[PDB]
Formats: sequence, C-alpha cells, structure tokens
Amino acid sequence: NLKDKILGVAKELFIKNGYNATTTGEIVKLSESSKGNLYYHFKTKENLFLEILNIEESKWQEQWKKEQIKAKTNREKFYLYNELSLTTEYYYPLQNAIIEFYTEYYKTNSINEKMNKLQNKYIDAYHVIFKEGNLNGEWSINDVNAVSKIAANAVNGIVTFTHEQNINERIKLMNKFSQIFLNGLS
Amino acid sequence: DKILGVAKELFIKNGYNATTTGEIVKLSESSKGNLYTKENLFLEILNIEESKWQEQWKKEQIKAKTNREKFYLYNELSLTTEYYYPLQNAIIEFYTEYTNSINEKMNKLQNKYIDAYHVIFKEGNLNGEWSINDVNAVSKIAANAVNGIVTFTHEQNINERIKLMNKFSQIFLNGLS
Ligand SMILES: Cc1cc(N)c2ccccc2[n+]1CCCCCCCCCC[n+]1c(C)cc(N)c2ccccc21
Repeated sequence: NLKDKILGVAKELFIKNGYNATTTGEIVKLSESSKGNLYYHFKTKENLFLEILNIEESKWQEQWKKEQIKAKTNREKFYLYNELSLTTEYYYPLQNAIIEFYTEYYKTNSINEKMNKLQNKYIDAYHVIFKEGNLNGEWSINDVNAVSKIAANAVNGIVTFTHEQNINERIKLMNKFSQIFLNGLS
Repeated sequence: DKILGVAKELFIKNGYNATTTGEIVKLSESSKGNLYTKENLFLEILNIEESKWQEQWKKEQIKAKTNREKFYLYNELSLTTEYYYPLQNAIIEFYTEYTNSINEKMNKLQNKYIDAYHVIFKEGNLNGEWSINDVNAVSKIAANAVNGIVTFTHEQNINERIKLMNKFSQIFLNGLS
C-alpha cells in the first residue's frame, strides 16, 4: 500500500498547499517512503499528479454510475450530469491544484498528451448519454463525437467562468443551457 | 505602456501567479516604484484587451447580414483573435488566487463581455429571427459556453475547433426557436 499511501498523502498535500508548493521531499517523508520508490512509480511530481487525477477521474465515473440511476431517460441524465458538474466543482478541493497544474504544463506535449486522454474520459460520459439517447429516439445525432466534445466544453465554460454569481442563479443558468441545447438537437 | 506590453506577454506565456512584480520590471527595463497592486495592473490589461476585442468585432461584424450570422461569426472569430481570449487561463487563476473591491469590480468587465451577445440577441428580437424573453440569461450562457469551447480546446487543429464552434452555434440557435 506504499504506492496508494503516497498518492493519498500527496493528494492531501496538494490540497493543503497547492501543486507548486508541495515538494517531493515532503511526500516521501510523510508517506514514510523513499525518493527511489517515488521515482520508480512516478518519475516526476508532474506524473504523480497525473496519476492522482486518474484515480480521481475513476472515482468520479464510479460516482456517476451510482448517481445516474436517478435519471430514467438520457435527457434527464444530460440535465443531471451538468448540474453535478457545476455543484460538485464548487467544493472540489483539488480544483485549485488542478488550475495551477494545467496552467503550467499545457505546453509540454507529452504531459498535455496524457491530460487529453483524461479529458477524453470526461467526454465519454456525454458520448454515452447521446448514443443511448439515439437508441431510444430521444433525439437523432449523426455526429455524436462532435456534440459530445461541444457539450463537455460548453458546460466547463459555464462552470468555470461564472463563479461570481450565487449558487442558485448558476444552477438556473446551467439548467437553462441544458434546455436550450437539448432543444437544438431536435 | 512599456510595462503593460511585457506584462501581457508574461501573463500570457506563464500564469498570473507565475509572472511577478520583479519579472515585470526587470524584463521591461523600468523603475520598481514606477508601477506602484499586481491585481490592479491585471484588471487594467483585461480592460484594454476586452476593448481591443469588442472594437475588432465592430470593425468585423459588418460582414454578417443577419444576427443569426453575427452569432456564428463572433463565436468563430473568438477562436482566431489575439485579444482577450488568450488571457482566459490567467483569469482562472486570478479568481482562485484572489477580496472585495476587486472581485466585485471585475463583474463590470464581465458585463462588457456579455454585452456583445445582448446586442445580437436583442437585435434579433427586433428583426424577428427568434424570440428570447430571457435575453440576459441567454447572453450569459452563450458567452460562457463559447468561452468554454475556446479555452478548453486550445491544443488541437484550429480548423477542427472552428468546425465544433459552428456545430455549437447551430444547436444553440436551433434551440431558441
Ligand atoms: C474527482 C472529481 C470530482 C469532481 N467534483 C469533478 C467535477 C468535474 C470534473 C471532474 C471531477 N472529478 C474528477 C477529477 C479529474 C480532473 C481531470 C482534469 C484534468 C484536465 C484539466 C482540465 N482543463 C483542460 C482540459 C484545459 C484547460 N485549458 C484547463 C485550464 C485550467 C484548468 C483545467 C483545464
């Protein structure tokens, strides 16, 4: 459990102090491990952080599997996912370390390579909703990959660039977007 | 205006946090006291750039005959400009790493950003292209959705991005009518 202890501790350090401030020395000593083991498993602070994000994305997917039973039809699932995306981000503790992380390794094509495989996972959630929505005549989309990328990124924008407003208004808007968007697929 | 140019460049190349008071003065070659907050300098640049965009938009919107077309175009152009949108990641940090006199003050910057759509949508209501009772909501949603597509895909074929943005604009408008 040394690999999973290191990630657990590193998660909490990144949460408490951000990405740049947290050193690998800290993570080593606090998880009772060695620079060696940390190097053998993750090679860099950068890659360790990506691995956390993998664990976190998996937990999110696992969360979404349970939570999407409260949505009988894919139209309902679309509405719900976008809400969840907005509401849960408001108190996602890693979010700040993520902002800090991305806005620092976006240029390195390899790190930006793995960060894309990660967003692709977020985009898969919509892809499913839309594919299944087709197979139940909720709508007709011949370009599911496209409309999926659009939804994911439209929704991130509404989640990220609003913040200023109070949480009720932000939920109203998000749901209004969800409405407008699904109406344009008809 | 010796500072502001290098600050922009620095803020765009590296983060809001990563670029510094020292780095700004030393790289621009100017007096430390001369520029005496960082948040004040930042909010200044955002205003400048946001104006340079809305100005460029006015000298370019003429090529769209109907407001339906203005929507598509403004959004398409949002991908190509050198103004404002290249500072979006820097703004994301800004909110996290930042009060009262500033955090409420830069909602006047947001309303300027949203106003572009407010015209387009209000104009379209006069022109009878659609009917939006909740213009202001739709404007805020439009602005942010688009900013999303612009910002969270800045690492892929620019011509693909323009395709996505157009498939977006279509859907959004189709859902208004
Ligand atoms: C657990 C968990 C819990 C949640 N409530 C949650 C909520 C929403 C999404 C994931 C969530 N997860 C899953 C967490 C996984 C996060 C993985 C995202 C890594 C890529 C970063 C996204 N990103 C991209 C793409 C492009 C950018 N320009 C950019 C700029 C600034 C900041 C981010 C940027």
